[PDB]
Amino acid sequence: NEDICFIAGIGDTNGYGWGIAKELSKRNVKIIFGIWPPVYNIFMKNYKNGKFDNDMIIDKDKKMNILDMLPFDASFDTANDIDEETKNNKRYNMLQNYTIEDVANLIHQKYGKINMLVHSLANAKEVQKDLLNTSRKGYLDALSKSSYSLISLCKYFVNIMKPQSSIISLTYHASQKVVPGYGGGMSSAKAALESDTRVLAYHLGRNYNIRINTISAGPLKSRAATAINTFIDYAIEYSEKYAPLRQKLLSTDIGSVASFLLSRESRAITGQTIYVDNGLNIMFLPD
Amino acid sequence: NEDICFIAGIGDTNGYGWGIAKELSKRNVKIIFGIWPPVYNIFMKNYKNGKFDNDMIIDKDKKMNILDMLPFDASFDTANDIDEETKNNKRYNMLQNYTIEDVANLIHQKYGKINMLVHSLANAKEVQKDLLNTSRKGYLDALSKSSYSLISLCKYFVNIMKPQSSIISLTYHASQKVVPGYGGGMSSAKAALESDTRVLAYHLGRNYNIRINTISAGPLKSRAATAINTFIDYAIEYSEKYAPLRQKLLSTDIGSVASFLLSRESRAITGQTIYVDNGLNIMFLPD
Amino acid sequence: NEDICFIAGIGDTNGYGWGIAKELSKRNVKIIFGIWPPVYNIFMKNYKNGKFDNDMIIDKDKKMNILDMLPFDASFDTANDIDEETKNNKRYNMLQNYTIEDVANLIHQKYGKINMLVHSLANAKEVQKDLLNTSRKGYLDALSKSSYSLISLCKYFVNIMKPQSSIISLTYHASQKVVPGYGGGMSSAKAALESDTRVLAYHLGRNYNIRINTISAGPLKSRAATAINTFIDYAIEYSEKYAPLRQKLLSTDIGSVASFLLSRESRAITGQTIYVDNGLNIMFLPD
Amino acid sequence: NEDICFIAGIGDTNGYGWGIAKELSKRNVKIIFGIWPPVYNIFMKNYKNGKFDNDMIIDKDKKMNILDMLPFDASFDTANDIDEETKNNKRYNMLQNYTIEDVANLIHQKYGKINMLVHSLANAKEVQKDLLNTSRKGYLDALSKSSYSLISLCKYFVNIMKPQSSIISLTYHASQKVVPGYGGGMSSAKAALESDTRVLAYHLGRNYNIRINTISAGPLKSRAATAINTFIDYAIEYSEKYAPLRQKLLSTDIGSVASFLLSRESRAITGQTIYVDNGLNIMFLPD
Ligand SMILES: NC(=O)c1ccc[n+]([C@@H]2O[C@H](COP(=O)([O-])OP(=O)(O)OC[C@H]3O[C@@H](n4cnc5c(N)ncnc54)[C@H](O)[C@@H]3O)[C@@H](O)[C@H]2O)c1
Ligand SMILES: NC(=O)c1ccc[n+]([C@@H]2O[C@H](COP(=O)([O-])OP(=O)(O)OC[C@H]3O[C@@H](n4cnc5c(N)ncnc54)[C@H](O)[C@@H]3O)[C@@H](O)[C@H]2O)c1
Ligand SMILES: NC(=O)c1ccc[n+]([C@@H]2O[C@H](COP(=O)([O-])OP(=O)(O)OC[C@H]3O[C@@H](n4cnc5c(N)ncnc54)[C@H](O)[C@@H]3O)[C@@H](O)[C@H]2O)c1
Ligand SMILES: NC(=O)c1ccc[n+]([C@@H]2O[C@H](COP(=O)([O-])OP(=O)(O)OC[C@H]3O[C@@H](n4cnc5c(N)ncnc54)[C@H](O)[C@@H]3O)[C@@H](O)[C@H]2O)c1
Ligand SMILES: O=Cc1ccc(Oc2ccccc2)c(O)c1
Ligand SMILES: O=Cc1ccc(Oc2ccccc2)c(O)c1
Ligand SMILES: O=Cc1ccc(Oc2ccccc2)c(O)c1
Ligand SMILES: O=Cc1ccc(Oc2ccccc2)c(O)c1
Repeated sequence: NEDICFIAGIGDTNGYGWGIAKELSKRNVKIIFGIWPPVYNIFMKNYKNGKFDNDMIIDKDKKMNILDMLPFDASFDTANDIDEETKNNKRYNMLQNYTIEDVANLIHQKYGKINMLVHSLANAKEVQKDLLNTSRKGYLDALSKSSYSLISLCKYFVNIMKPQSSIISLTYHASQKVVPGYGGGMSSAKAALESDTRVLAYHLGRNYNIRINTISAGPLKSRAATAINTFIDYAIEYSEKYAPLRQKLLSTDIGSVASFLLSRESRAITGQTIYVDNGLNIMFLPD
Repeated sequence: NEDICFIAGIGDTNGYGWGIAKELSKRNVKIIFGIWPPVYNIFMKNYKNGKFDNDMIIDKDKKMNILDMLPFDASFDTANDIDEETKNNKRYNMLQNYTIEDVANLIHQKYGKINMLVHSLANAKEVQKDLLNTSRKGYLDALSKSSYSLISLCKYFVNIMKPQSSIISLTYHASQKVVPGYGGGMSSAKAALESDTRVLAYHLGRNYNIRINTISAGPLKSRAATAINTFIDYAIEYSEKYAPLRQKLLSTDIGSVASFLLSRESRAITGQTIYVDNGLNIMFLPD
Repeated sequence: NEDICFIAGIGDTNGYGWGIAKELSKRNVKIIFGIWPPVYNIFMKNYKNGKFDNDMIIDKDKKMNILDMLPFDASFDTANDIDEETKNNKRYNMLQNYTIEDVANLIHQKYGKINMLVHSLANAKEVQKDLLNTSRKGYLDALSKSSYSLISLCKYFVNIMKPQSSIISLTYHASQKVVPGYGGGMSSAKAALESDTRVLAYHLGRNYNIRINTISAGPLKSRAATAINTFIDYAIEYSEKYAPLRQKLLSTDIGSVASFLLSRESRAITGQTIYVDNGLNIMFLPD
Repeated sequence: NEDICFIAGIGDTNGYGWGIAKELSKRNVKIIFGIWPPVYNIFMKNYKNGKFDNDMIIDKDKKMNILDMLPFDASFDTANDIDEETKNNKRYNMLQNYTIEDVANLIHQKYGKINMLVHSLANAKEVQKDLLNTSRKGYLDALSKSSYSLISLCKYFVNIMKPQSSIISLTYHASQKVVPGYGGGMSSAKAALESDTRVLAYHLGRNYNIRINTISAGPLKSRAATAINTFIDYAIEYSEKYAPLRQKLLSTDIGSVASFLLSRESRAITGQTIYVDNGLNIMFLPD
């Protein structure tokens, strides 16, 4: 009924960004994707070649309602931030207005004010290297894209939101307890994301009456998951064997939580980490 | 269709039990009230004389679908647990089948298996007495009636519940952080309840595919809350000034979260303490 | 000079009570044993016949400074709490002043005020029964003897303790995370104990300038531990393979931390759960 | 007895680095300071002009034993990392071998292997700006100097340590609960430090048998504390009024904890956050 959500960080339909997009369509929210420049063109190709038709079907006679699809790179806050190499690059040269600020500006100009923000991107150049052999550049690159991205997104997008808006992002338990293969300081990144959620909760709550929470999802065989080193195959088999609920976790599991988290229905919740993981986090010794 | 919920711990319309009842009605769920015999007769007259008429009111013209209302005492697991005095006591003499087991059976015989369970009750003889000054009897009292009852409610009610059912209870932050005024061992009962929710999610999740969670509610001006001597006004005045969301917290705010948690929509959440308190728990220092 | 410590919960030399006793001796602290009457006479013979001779041995030639050894039952707060059967029971008939209050007074009359208190005891009638299958009696039993005793030990022992004294107890991670095998409501008692340590730090810190903390010990092969049916071998084999510190965890490892926490050296620590388990709690997935 | 500790991040004697250095001298550990380049020369001047004589006195006839005092900038891992501006700068031109790697190399060459590491530096260019108006550069600068510094320090210094060595760093509660004035992403930085401690604990434990923990200190009117915006004056008055223990927290309070944390006496502790804050963290509602 004139609800519009922006989802940062889709590349295909095997991630949580898709799951979140499915479920929100059930509540008749219009969807706008933010797609990372280097995969935008291919994503666009697949969409037009119908690769995703099936994944867009919902309930009885309802389709997913994609208002727009835009290039978006969470590396850059303004135009002033893009370096000579990136600008010059084959992926980027063909596109424009993909910075955090340019995307707020562009959405707002095309469609007016929105009321739903989702952060659903992570990126860590050295993810495959354990924390101890992670370099300074790789650590900060991880923090920049995976965590600072959240603050920037909030900082530009509050302007174009209505009061009583909601914002989520996705996190992982590795921030609280040691996950051996989750390297490159994605642990570190997730650590800070959760803490920033509490801090943003305070500022966004008192100064605009906008809520923010994060969802701590169990494992899901996504594009990004397979970039780690298998690891994600072990995480899935372990989860389905030792979690208090022995069923397959689905992107739409997280999706529905996000939708309730994004609705008036959770008015009294903010600054929280909510686990959507079939209860895995509560276990100590595997039985 | 056929979503029946048993709510244990209703005494009036000023409580969280009522907020839950209301919000659950909006979803077209059938409700069954479980009412402590010390207040059961006075609840019935009040109701029959339509004194809750204005509080049964939902949305535009819609009323509350209360299926049945049953005397219920969370102290007694089965008919044999009942001591001679209580069976003979003025307010118990006239009443039948009010133990945890008889209530479970009666619900089954009368209505068949259900799919939702709310634990919404607490008791402590020595609530006015700070923990150090609490006698062994008072402690155990508080533990028995506020913490053990949930365990039992589970034991007897899994029998009459469908797989994929959901169970919630209510807790208070004092379990995690020091709150002067919350005595009797209540903080002890709360800690117990929150840890017991984890262990039960393991059992119920693996053994029956049933979910259990708890809601750490913020302050509400209920009958029970004024029994603390007032502590509650202070705690409300405090939440309304320092929380991120500076807005009155309503029984229905908790209600609608209970609705979510109790529905399929929370499929992948189990064993959790969900905070519904406008974010106060995340604060450290005031301003 | 004049550092006297009362240790509640000693039955043999295979326990944490003994590790604490040993390490405290190295600091030249005077020890007073509090021994459950069901094992008091058998402890005395064993001791007198010098069967603990090799376990009383510290460093190069130094022995254990055991000042006195007293029958003690954490079930009874005062002489009036004692039921006729127990007073008449074979193992209690011969013994005097073994309640929490008489023990406090006797210690004071015999030795004056002390400055250190160890709570090192636990009990649960139904430990073999998983939580869901625990009867109301067993639950309350476990809560009474493992959680309430600490509260009381405080109530009666603050009277005979100097300002700047310190009090510790022992807990187990199962309060925070699900550990199958830990039944009887023990996990409930542990959660209770950890929250009760916070509330008591408030009271004791403001009102008497006395410190209280708890140690979440890792697995140890003690008398009590084999009573769980074995659960303990599994848990040791597990800790030794997956913990960060792959090295046997010894009663004295906990002992020396108890020493630290009990000394002035921990002046600014109160209300905390300190983990001493080679770091196992921080793990999520095995390898 | 041939124990050597390295303390990164002293500038004067009002910080925790001094407190840690005092206490470790009581146990006859030789001390080596790491001093940030821009204050090295002045620090050195004061030392020689005797400004610190009084602050170096310990117990009866013992002085603080400062083995060496070296320039150290946690911004730079190797020689290859220092830029043309810094190299050219007035502070830096007069000094040499101040990178994390060069300091390990230099200590090791002069004095052989050490067994004690302390991390005791924080730095946030935008600390005075709340999280939401913190820029990308300021956020990452905070993370680089305050958190990544820990990993690098461990990464170079393991080489020059003995097995069974210990490492600490200092953190603040703001990582767990909202502290309004603690801006520029020092919250974020502290968040990640605590999470990295658990992760390093795992690698350093399994691969070298070296422990690591962090201490969460209450407020102390230090040089750096006064750089924030007062804020530290409020934090101190609040602490001494509402903490369970109403006494002044001293750098030597933290010091003694560090010393026990750094000794064989805590062999079974790793990967932990330990609160040294007079119990402040346990409170919810101020009484
Ligand atoms: N997949 C899991 O198993 C799992 C478990 C817990 C948490 N999470 C979290 O959920 C989020 C989504 O994960 P996913 O599995 O859906 O991965 P995904 O690959 O499906 O989605 C992440 C997307 O973010 C985009 N992206 C990367 N860098 C970017 C940048 N600099 N600017 C803009 N966009 C960028 C990529 O195009 C990628 O498609 C992640 O942040 C992850 O931390 C995932
Ligand atoms: N009031 C708050 O601010 C607050 C904050 C956090 C959590 N909670 C939780 O909410 C729950 C309900 O509290 P409330 O504030 O709505 O007060 P309430 O009076 O509505 O709830 C207590 C109700 O439980 C019933 N009851 C008491 N003992 C019983 C027994 N032995 N058997 C059956 N029923 C019994 C009484 O009829 C009473 O109506 C409590 O469990 C409390 O832990 C309340
Ligand atoms: N064993 C472990 O692996 C482990 C792990 C974490 C915590 N702990 C804690 O350590 C404590 C001691 O356990 P343990 O493993 O040394 O076994 P233990 O047998 O040494 O300790 C129990 C002792 O308490 C005494 N006791 C029992 N009931 C008593 C009562 N009513 N009054 C007075 N004394 C009584 C018994 O004499 C017995 O010796 C327990 O409280 C437990 O919670 C143990
Ligand atoms: N002071 C408090 O109230 C307080 C409370 C909790 C935690 N802490 C933590 O304790 C630590 C010490 O704090 P403090 O109050 O002693 O401050 P301090 O100023 O006494 O010590 C910090 C020192 O680190 C040095 N430093 C800064 N940037 C550096 C760099 N890039 N490379 C090398 N050295 C650098 C500075 O010279 C400074 O003297 C801090 O990390 C802080 O996060 C402090
Ligand atoms: O299930 C575990 C898991 C899988 C993928 C994740 O996202 C990443 C994005 C980029 C690099 C690394 C991970 C993640 O956060 C957790
Ligand atoms: O706002 C705090 C608060 C108020 C009332 C509560 O219910 C109780 C019912 C009986 C005894 C004690 C508490 C409670 O749990 C928390
Ligand atoms: O290693 C785990 C463990 C083993 C023994 C324990 O002591 C108990 C004493 C009596 C009843 C239950 C437990 C305990 O607390 C934890
Ligand atoms: O007591 C609070 C407090 C004071 C100072 C701190 O260190 C800082 C170092 C550099 C910039 C900002 C803070 C800190 O971490 C916490």
